[PDB]
Amino acid sequence: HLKPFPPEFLWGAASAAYQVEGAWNEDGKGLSVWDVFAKQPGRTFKGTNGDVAVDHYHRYQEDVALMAEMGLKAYRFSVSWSRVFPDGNGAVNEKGLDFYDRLIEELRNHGIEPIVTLYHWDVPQALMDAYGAWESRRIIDDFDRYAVTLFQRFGDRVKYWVTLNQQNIFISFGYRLGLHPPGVKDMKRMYEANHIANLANAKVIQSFRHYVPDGKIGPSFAYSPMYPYDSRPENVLAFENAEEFQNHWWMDVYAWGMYPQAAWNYLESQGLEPTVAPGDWELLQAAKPDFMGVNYYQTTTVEHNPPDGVSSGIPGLFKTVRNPHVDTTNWDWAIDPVGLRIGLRRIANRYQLPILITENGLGEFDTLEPGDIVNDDYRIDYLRRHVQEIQRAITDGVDVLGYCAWSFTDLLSWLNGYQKRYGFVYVNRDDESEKDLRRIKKKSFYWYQRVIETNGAEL
Amino acid sequence: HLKPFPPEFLWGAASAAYQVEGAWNEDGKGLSVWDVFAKQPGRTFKGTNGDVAVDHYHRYQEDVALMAEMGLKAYRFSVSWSRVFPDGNGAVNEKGLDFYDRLIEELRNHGIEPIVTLYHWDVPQALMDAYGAWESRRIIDDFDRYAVTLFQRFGDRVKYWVTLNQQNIFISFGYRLGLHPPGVKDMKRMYEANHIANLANAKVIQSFRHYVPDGKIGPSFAYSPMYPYDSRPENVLAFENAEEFQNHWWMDVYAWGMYPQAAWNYLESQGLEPTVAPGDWELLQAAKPDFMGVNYYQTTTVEHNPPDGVTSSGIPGLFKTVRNPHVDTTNWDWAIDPVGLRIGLRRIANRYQLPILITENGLGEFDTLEPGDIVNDDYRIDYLRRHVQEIQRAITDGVDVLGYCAWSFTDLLSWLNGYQKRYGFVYVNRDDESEKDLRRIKKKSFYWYQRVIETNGAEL
Repeated sequence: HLKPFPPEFLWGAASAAYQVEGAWNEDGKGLSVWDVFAKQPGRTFKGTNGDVAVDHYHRYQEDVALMAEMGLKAYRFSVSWSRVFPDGNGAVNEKGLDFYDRLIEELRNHGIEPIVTLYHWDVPQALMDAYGAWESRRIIDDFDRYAVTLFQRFGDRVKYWVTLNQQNIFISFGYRLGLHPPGVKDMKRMYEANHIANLANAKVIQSFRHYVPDGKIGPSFAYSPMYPYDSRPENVLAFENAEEFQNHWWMDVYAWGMYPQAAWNYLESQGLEPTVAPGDWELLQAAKPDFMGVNYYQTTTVEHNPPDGVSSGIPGLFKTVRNPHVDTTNWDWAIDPVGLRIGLRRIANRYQLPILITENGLGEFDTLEPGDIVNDDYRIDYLRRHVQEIQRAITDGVDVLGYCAWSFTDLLSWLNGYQKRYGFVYVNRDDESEKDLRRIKKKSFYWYQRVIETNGAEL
Repeated sequence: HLKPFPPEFLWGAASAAYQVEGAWNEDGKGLSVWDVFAKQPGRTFKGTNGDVAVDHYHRYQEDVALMAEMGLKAYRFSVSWSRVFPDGNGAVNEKGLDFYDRLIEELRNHGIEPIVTLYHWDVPQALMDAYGAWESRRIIDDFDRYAVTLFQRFGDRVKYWVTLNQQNIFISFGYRLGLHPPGVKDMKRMYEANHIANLANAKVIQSFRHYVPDGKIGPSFAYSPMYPYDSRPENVLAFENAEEFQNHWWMDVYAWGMYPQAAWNYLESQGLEPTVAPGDWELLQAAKPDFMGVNYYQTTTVEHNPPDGVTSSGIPGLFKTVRNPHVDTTNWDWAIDPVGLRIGLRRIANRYQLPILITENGLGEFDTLEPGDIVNDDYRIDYLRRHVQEIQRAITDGVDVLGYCAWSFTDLLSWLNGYQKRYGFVYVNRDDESEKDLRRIKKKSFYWYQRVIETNGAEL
């Protein structure tokens, strides 16, 4: 017998501020690191950027009406720090807070639970300019002051809060790969910034207990569960390495306040472990979250990687390998819904934490057919499979608090423009112009509306 | 570059009381469940039993002098509860205790660390008769009284202690498979006995913190790390279920005081979960060990198993075993997987952050005695070497490995299969038909190990 979805299950959808809002210089908003980075020649496809995006800042009432038509139970969005504190620290911008107050009131007037994400990659450029943003301990108290302001203004109306969204991505892409701001390729700097973001996460959860005593808070991790390629002992060992280095390095700090030892000793052998200060362990261990957020798209399969080896990986630790036993998307991402169940089981088995699935979805090149019809059965199929696996995980005993499909409307991607679309709601624009920004319900919109209405009772 | 073994690494060797001592009815020793069970005709190969075994009770001085010749840093042995409390509870038998005293003094006179194992499967028969031994909560205080006795007598001289050795084996072989005493095949009974053994373990660890404040204690788990067959999602899920059900079901209780929840829910759905009394979780949670003991022989590979499903064993809908084509086998078609030991060590440190004492690892094989008292067992050298090499790699990776006890120091009696499959560094001249002269003969592997210890593992 499958257990049903629980009666207050948060059937959601999600977005991120830079990806949706526009209004990049309006109402006293300050520059974020992404306003500046995306304007560097050549960094984004066809120079696309978040100046306008899908103009949710101006069109939020129409978008919340679509959410109410769908009957969403929750909408997860992120707050743009630069709207609230244009310079990151210093004077609060009341017009910025008032946008989010208006958005929260519009949600709540339609019965939709806001899920507020503190941070989605958009630290104010002034903090970068002053002290290098996440590479300074200065950001711990600046971030905390920003979070506390939000908690004080919104904590009576928002129960569910996400702190750092996909820290592993903004830190790795920003400091190891150089693909995101600040465009650094230096693993030593990566691991120091990562440590400071860990401390900032723990500081804000501690502050949350003072200001939002009935609320629920947690980080959200971009989780690709690792698989060994096969039962070759060296491949299993590669999996142990990979899961610990890629996944436990973040989630064990979130859940337990401790880095895992093998990965720590590997980094220490390379001169890459972060600088620890007095009080750091105590802080990290004291700030227990209410849930683990999970952003999930796919699993990763790994095999042995010798010390002169690579596919991506770490010599002597693991390399990636294509999994012959899963379907692939048109971008060569795995489609692995059973992998979601595995990841959920791993989190519950390791940390005994409830899970909020903060992001999961399918990106594809959607065609707008005559009569403003988008037939995205491929998206319904992906979503369906994943939601069925969630139910299996709940039946196994995992506490899943909700599921936020990525995304509600189509939105701007960070580096690749607009054409690989993720929304329930098509936005008429493309990489060359904003067109009219009209909202058009896709077939998937109506599919999810029926999943919600029936609490997943079948799909 | 590999790290060296730590300077005080406990290079050890091990035995179990029923397997080695003999003296089954001497000095007021009471019957254990194994004394009775092994005398059931048909139960053991050639009717072999522990009445004499390799007669270590009488020959302990000789055996310890061989240990000292080898340079053993530690000797792990078990205490026979029926020697110390012949009826399980009731009067202490001083003559029983004095054997262990004498053994411990022999070891300490030769600079060898005793590692005392409280329990190796030999509960007194009187407790079985009285109240069904491990199926009654009465055993929790009886075992604790016994443990405390030992802690009081030997705590000043024994730093390292193991509680229950291979609980997962005596509980599953005794109550699921019916292979060991009490010969039961009943999963519901298995899980209840298991729960009581968990409580017993936790109670003695609490007692230890009082009596032996500078000592180190832990349970020892017979650990077969699970692997998925391949990267098919369903087979990785089968691995998740198997690791949890076979391994975390014990080690999470030992390390965290908590059963894992998916496995608990599965058992509850089948009416198999144990009875929990008020106080049980608090006791379980408040008895953290200093180390995890590991008995290691091989890994196990699993694959998906239909709800109408399973040579292969498993749980329908959860997992089934499959032969791993990527590991070697012994001449008994069991697996040889040294890297698997490194994996299991990594997993315990990764999950629990515990130091590990490897309490048992070794190779069983027929050995030929050649003229001039020569036994050339290069096969056993190869097997030990490969495992020791992988321990070094685990230590290099950051696992805290306290020591390594090869199984076994002398040849010994197997539970069900007589004497011919030998495990010792020291051959004992006897077989299934005769005690012969019981003489001790150093095998080639003796001298190999001697050299490993002399170089602290630098020369394998």
